[PDB]
Amino acid sequence: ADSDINIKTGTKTGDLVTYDKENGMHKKVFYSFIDDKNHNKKLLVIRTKGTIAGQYRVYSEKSGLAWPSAFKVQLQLPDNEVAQISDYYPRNSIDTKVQPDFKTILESPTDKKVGWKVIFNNMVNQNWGPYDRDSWNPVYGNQLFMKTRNGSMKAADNFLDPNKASSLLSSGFSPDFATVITMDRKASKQQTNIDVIYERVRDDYQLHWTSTNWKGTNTKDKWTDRSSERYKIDWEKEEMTN
Amino acid sequence: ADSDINIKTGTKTGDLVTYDKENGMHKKVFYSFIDDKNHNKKLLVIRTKGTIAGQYRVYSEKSGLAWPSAFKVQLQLPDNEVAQISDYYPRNSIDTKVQPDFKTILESPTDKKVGWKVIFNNMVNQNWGPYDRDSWNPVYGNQLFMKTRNGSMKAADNFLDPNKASSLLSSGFSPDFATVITMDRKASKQQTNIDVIYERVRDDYQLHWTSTNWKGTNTKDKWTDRSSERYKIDWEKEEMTN
Amino acid sequence: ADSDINIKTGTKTGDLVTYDKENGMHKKVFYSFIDDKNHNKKLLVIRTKGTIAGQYRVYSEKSGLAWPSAFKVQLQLPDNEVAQISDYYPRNSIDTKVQPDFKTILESPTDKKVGWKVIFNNMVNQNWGPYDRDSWNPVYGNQLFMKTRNGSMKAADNFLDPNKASSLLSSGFSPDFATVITMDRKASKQQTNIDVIYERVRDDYQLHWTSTNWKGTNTKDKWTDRSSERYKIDWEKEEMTN
Amino acid sequence: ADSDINIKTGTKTGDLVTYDKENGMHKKVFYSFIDDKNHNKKLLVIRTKGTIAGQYRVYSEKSGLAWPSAFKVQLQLPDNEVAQISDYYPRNSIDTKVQPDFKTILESPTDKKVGWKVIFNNMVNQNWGPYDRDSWNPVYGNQLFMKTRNGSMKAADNFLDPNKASSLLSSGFSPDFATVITMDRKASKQQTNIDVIYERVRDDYQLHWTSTNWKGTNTKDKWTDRSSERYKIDWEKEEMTN
Amino acid sequence: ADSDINIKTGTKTGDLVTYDKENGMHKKVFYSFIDDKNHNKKLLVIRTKGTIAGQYRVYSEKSGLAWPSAFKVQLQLPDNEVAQISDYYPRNSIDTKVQPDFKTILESPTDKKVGWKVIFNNMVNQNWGPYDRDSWNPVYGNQLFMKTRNGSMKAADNFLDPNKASSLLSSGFSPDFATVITMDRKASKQQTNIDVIYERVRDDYQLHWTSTNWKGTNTKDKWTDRSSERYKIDWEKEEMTN
Amino acid sequence: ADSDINIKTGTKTGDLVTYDKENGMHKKVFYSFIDDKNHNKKLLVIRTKGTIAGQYRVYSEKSGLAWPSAFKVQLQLPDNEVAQISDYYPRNSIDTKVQPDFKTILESPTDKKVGWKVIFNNMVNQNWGPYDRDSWNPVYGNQLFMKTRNGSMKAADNFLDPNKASSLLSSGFSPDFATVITMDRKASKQQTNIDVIYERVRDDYQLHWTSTNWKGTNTKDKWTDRSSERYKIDWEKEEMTN
Amino acid sequence: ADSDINIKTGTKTGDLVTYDKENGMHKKVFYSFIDDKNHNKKLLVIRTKGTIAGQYRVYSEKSGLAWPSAFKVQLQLPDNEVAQISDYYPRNSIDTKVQPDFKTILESPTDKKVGWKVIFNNMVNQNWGPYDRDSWNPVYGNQLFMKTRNGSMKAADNFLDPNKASSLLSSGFSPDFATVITMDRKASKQQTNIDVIYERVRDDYQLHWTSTNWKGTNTKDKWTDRSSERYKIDWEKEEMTN
Repeated sequence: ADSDINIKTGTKTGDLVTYDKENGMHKKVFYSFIDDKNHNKKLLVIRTKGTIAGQYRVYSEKSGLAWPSAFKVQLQLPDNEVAQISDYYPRNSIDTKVQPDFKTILESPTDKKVGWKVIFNNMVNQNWGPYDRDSWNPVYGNQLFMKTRNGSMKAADNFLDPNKASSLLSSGFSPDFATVITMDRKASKQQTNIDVIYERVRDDYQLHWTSTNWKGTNTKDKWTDRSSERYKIDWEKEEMTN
Repeated sequence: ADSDINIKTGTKTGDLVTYDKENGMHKKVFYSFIDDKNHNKKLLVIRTKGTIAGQYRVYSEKSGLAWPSAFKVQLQLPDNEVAQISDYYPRNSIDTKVQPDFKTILESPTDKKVGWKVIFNNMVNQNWGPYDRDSWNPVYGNQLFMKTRNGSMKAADNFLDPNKASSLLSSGFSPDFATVITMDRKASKQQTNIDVIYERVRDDYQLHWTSTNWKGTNTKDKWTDRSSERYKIDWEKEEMTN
Repeated sequence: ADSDINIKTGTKTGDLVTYDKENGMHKKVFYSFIDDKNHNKKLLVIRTKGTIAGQYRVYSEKSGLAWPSAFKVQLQLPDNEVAQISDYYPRNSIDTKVQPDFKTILESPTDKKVGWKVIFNNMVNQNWGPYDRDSWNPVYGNQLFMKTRNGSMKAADNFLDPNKASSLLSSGFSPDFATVITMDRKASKQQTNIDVIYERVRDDYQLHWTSTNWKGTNTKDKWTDRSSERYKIDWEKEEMTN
Repeated sequence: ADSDINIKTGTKTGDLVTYDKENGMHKKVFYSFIDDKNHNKKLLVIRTKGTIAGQYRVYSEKSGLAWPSAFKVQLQLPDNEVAQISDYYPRNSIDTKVQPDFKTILESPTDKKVGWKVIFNNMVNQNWGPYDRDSWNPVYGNQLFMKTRNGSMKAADNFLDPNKASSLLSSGFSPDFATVITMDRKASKQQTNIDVIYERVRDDYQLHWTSTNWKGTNTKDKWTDRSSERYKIDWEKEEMTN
Repeated sequence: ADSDINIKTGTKTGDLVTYDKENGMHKKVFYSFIDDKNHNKKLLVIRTKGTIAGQYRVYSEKSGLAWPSAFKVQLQLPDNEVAQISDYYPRNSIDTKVQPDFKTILESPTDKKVGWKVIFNNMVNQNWGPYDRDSWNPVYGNQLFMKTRNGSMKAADNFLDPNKASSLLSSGFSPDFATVITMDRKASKQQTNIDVIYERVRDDYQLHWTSTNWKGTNTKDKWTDRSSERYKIDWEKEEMTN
Repeated sequence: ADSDINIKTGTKTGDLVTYDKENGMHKKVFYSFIDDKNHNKKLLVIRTKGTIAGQYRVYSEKSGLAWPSAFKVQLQLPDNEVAQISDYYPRNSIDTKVQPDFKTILESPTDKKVGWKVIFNNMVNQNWGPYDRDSWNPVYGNQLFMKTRNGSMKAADNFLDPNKASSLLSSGFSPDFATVITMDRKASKQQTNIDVIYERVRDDYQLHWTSTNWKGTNTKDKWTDRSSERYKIDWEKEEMTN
Repeated sequence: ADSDINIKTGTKTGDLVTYDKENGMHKKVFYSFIDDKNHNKKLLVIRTKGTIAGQYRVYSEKSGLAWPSAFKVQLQLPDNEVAQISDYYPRNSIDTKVQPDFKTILESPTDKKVGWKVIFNNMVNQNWGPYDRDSWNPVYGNQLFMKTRNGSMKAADNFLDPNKASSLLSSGFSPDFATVITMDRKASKQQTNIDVIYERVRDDYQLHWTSTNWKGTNTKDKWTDRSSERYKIDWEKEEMTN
């Protein structure tokens, strides 16, 4: 810190939004242009705010339930242009020594690519061992959504209550993430292009009655809504658009 | 966070009231603006403050118990208007790892409807287990309001006192929630419209005696005092008026 | 919250006193007017402060023991006037997971009625057991005020000292509560009445010695020294009178 | 609170001193005013900071052992005067769930009389449990001041070291409390009087020897070296005068 | 603590980026100055955010597994220049008594070089023993990467899930460390140089089946992506441009 | 807590040192003055920081070990003067029940005398029990300064490590304590005098080889190295000097 | 704090560096002169910053292992000069009852000698037991760098890896301490010298071999490569030249 190293104190906005219907995945960005001209480059923080609904839906009617395996959100840009990607508040941090049920990873961010993976880490239901996005339990398969042990009603009805499950699976997950874009200032022309994906890595989960002690089977990333969204970031005017 | 990105740091109010005599629900909102020449557009903030009384009463002479299963508030709007919905604090925070008695949810918010279900999760009754909203037991059924085990007086007098139960069941739960909606600044037209379907998802607790041990039963959604009170937002005047 | 919403801005005073000799009812209403032109209303913060004396005493000698069952403050208001009860702290907060002795509840309120009940939710006597008011331990009835199990003097001189008991019951409880009232500013007539009833639920306790191993009973709600009061709110004069 | 009610804000000194020889206790007060056009009335603060030397002394040579049972500070005023006691900190607060060894209560304060008794709730001697002023060990009586169990010298020397005992007993307790008194400013007459009490309610613990296994005996509140000191505060001149 | 020393408290930016396609590690620095007539000289802060992808990737197809072991970002300057390294953070600090997975260290810093090592103190796999970077389980070898202690598919498929491992093994680790230098002001000559050797000392892990239980083998420092980068800090013009 | 009482808030320096060569006594005082147009009298602060050598040393070799039984500090003034002693930050605060090695005390401060007792409440030797200023371990005497169970060399060398023992013991202790003097401003006379004592109440601890294990004996308070310094304070010119 | 004494908190710069080759000690100082005429004298505070390398180096091939036994950095001035030593942030604080590995005590100080010894009070090797600077075991001797309880490779190769040992041993320790000096203002002559004697108390750890369990030995303070330094503190010009 500044005091820790004897440093004394060295050290215009807008709120875009959109939404996808067939997929069902909300979107938003909040940008800032504090206009201190004394800084080298224009700084822009892309708050990935939105709502990727849980889509915790029983599509198959045996009965299959589609659930969110990954709210992967990532910013990618073409090669020809001149800008670069610099920073991101959500960072893979040294896991010191709790096991949170969703692990906010950041894909290995190669220059011009920063991608978070809001993964479904080990989650506890009905007071037993937990299970993650790739939860595959030799007895209950993906043991995400078994309402009880000894159910008696219809299989399609006999799904873990969306209320009892982790609140992200039922409603969805709102990303609280940020990353930034930078380059030298004095270049003649400034513009980039982005490719957002809000990949709700959909995960088909066929729940079926096999015999006596219930059993689960799951298929990883069986579907997906790589709802590839493109934003149009207008850096000169200090506005962000699509 | 803000320091983690090494940024220097840089990125009119009123009130309302109304009550329902039949259903007994108090409703309020509060707003605030800034005249920020740097910010893009106008922002209005909706606080859901109010009092959805539990009406924890023995209406029917087991007892039928009109208790609030899940107060729910939804700020829903017609499609035709040009508005859009942005932020919904509180969000479903990553279930991080505590079992709160009312686990608030942000039901899967489409771009147009965002609605919490501040549901009734576990409640400890007379030094025993969780007993969530849909708490339902083979023998004792739901277990919200079991005054005691070995009662001896009239059953109508044998219902858990509101004082000992969760303080929300007795006297309701004041919603402490908020959200905001957005739109471009340079649009000619302004008008919007709200729904605010205040809900009190009533539910029943029937303690029926077997002659060997008490039981319970739950008639979920036996009523719903969903006193839908659509609100009116007066945006240009920088006022909110019902 | 406000940062989670990304906004940086959060979205004339006095005092009074009065006493009652018969029942010792002190009242204090330190108040505030914000002289804010950005606000379209007036606030009257009601510091619910006073001396609701414990009156822990052996009123009659066996010897009956009067003590505070439930301190309450009900800021009741006449209906004809146009005022309305907007907000209030404390609130019935979501139970989370501690069992405090005095459970500050907010009785089922309405536009006109807001009632706290500062109920007695337990105490430990001689380092054994959480004994509350609604606690009826037929072996000891309400276990509030027994100094020791094996007394040997006159019964009247064997009741729990005002010191060892929970300091609230005997020395008295001081309320720390508030509730706000609001109404539109453009009202033609500026005046509304009020009726705040300070009410302590004194509880009879005919503590008597039963000759085998001490056994008590607790007759609830014998005496209730309900004390009213009025404050005239002169909004036109920007003051509150009486 | 204030923010919880959705509001931002809205709401000349002296250092007296005095002491007494025979009783041996130190005394002092502090105050402060304000000048607000917005506020109505006038406020004042009285802090009872001082030093009441516990007199942990072997008064008689068994050897009679004087010690401070009940430190107290109590402010009382004549009736005919027009003033009233408004506020006071600390307050008898709600027990939650620790047993502090020197408890502080606020005896039932009439509008005129307010008093604390900073009670000796316990102390641990050689790590064998808690014992208050009204401690009565059936074998060690009030077992505040036994140095050990197996002494061998003159009994006048086998008394607890002030060092090991609670730091208040050895050298007294300094009150850190305060009260408040208020009145309307537009009064023709502006005078009152006070009666402080620094009643170091001592307690004879004449500690003898019973010749089988040391046995302790106490006589509660034998004397009181209650200075009963009477103060007079120079209210009118915006000062306090000795 | 300035208060502990008894004294009342008392006492231009930019950014860059560059990427390597073969090795693939992002780089970054951020600086600050004050025009302080109280400080004798200027200061720099060299933040080393960057990003070093882990390359937790199967190199040999048994099947080899390249992965990052220690991100030893170090900074060093030519001897001839008048520069000398003054301060740095983090500092090797006293370890009280937690074993954080990555034990960041500052290599023995001579006055010319200050080099941090981001080693893996220990990582936890499938809820059993911890496993350091230079961990060597004589049977399970290094233990950073084992999808299961009992697998059945192709060996290349049976390597630890990158998501399950520490979020720094799979997606790499971006250091948050910094250091500074401080040169006299009166000097006639004002330039220096730097060499920053970003490091990814990629270590191998091999699970070679022994026919009785899985057995692991590792080759310390089998490679290194010593990007061996070389920066050119433009000290003179109150920038860091290159 | 003035905020707890509903009010907003509870609304020339130097230094000296002089050394005692024989006793190794380092002594300091710090002061602060303010010209407040609101306070009634004058203010000053006396902070006895100083520093007291340990004197862990074999002055004579059982073997004598003159360790600091009691760092003590006590300002004292002549009787005739008009001054009085009022305030002091360190206090015999309620031991809110946890056994510090040095429990600092404030000896019963008369109006004239305020005296602290920085005493040895305990410390641990080779991972065993606590032992205080009067640690009278009938086995090891003062169990403070005893090396080990079975030292075999010349026991003039077998003495507890001055490093392992509590750091206050060998390397000395520095008081961090303060007190204050108060008087009216209207008096014609402006004088005061002091009588400091820094009695590092020395001790003697001497192990004793009785038969097989070790036995100890300590001649408490054998030397009181009373560095009885007679400080002088020049109040009128707002300076302390002597 | 100041509030407890009832007070409203009424209480040119530069930097250096240098280094040595053979022993490898990096030394410097940060200082601040407050430009306030208010303080009686000139304020100068010395921070002992720098890195005294570990020299955790196997010089001889057991293995003679010279390690930092204590970074006993001192500070002393010529007697003839007139200045005095007063204050220092890191004290031998009351060890206020956890035992850390390094304890940075402050030697018994004087008006001329004030020196810490950052000793190796403890450390944990491979999770079997504690081991200190005086770590000696009749078998394992010291246990700073016993890599294992058994190794099959060459002893010069068999010695704890620097990474696993406490980060201070391998790389080195950087003092973060400070110290103060004092002298009156009115003095005619205005200069003084200083003798900063940095230090690295080297110490040897050797692992002897008994052929059943390895043995260890330690040679105390074989080297004390006590580098020296005599800062030329130019107080008047407000610079610590060198």
